[PDB]
Amino acid sequence: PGTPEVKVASSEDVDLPCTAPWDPQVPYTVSWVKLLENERPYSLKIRNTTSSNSGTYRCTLQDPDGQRNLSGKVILRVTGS
Repeated sequence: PGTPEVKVASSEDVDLPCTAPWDPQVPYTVSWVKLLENERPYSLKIRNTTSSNSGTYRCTLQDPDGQRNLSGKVILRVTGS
């Protein structure tokens, strides 16, 4: 709900986008998780996608000052065969 979706054919690579609303000119570090229960900054590369890669992912951008972070979610649906 309100979460964007990426569809990719199986065995293709995908660069999953970081949907955190980040600040320009801040040198973030990025950390990605899968929630179980390319010129775009901070994307997650997933090579040779398979059906099991489908799911909801969360990016978290950490401010270098260590006092702030920002997170956004994206859904991946793998649909080739």
